[PDB]
Amino acid sequence: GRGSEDVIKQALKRVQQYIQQAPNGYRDVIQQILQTVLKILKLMGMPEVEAVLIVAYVAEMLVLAAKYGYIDELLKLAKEALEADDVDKMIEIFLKMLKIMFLALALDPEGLKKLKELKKNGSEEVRKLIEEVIKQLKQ
Amino acid sequence: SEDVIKQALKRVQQYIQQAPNGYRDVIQQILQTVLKILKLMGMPEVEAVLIVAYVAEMLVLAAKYGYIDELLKLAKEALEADDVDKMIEIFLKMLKIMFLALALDPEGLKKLKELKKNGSEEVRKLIEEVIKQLKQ
Repeated sequence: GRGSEDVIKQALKRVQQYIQQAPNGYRDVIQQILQTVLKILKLMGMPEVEAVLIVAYVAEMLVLAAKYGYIDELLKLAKEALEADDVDKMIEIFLKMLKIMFLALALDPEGLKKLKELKKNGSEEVRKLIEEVIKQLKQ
Repeated sequence: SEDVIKQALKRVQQYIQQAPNGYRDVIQQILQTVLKILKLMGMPEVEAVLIVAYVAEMLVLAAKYGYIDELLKLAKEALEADDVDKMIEIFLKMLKIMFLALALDPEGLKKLKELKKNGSEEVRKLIEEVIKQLKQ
């Protein structure tokens, strides 16, 4: 492949395209949200390539889910996740947002198209997981 | 260094080489076929390799708490599932275990607690987006 800068450039260009596709008037606060989230993920000690790819993949799934009307529900859960009581309640709502984004990927005709190939192509994968699950049982 | 694919595959291989030798070859085969599947999903090769290395990191941490047996059975059940919806439900169960291993990790929970106290900056901007959306 290429360098870390090439991955970050391509992914951040993808994110910027997602922000340009939002109604003007939201792009300012959306630009601010991208800045602090990247800052927060940087203070996590997480490598910048991992954080940028997480941001880019979530942003792509936020755009797809917004096209099917789920942006209102996702923003509501994002508020509850950050205002929750403890850490364990945050992840619970985090996994709830991830579910809606994943099901919106299944509602997308092209996303369901590729999600079915992910299911079929896994045929060679089940046997190997079965093969070593059997080996782990003997251990 | 200039090639993150070289860096990621070096990280992935060191996980496989340190695994019990009885599973070495079967893990290598799983690695090659998973990379074949991700490329078929329209994912760039540089991102597919990176996406295989970061998940392998979480698999190593979750295996330290005895969760590798559950994750493999969930992976088998998700692939042999009936519909796409059920496969997504089982995949979310795998993600629940991933987040649980991060919370059980000492440094992971420390940084996870940093979010419950650094989220305040992110709420005020998304509430601004919420208020602007409730207008329309």
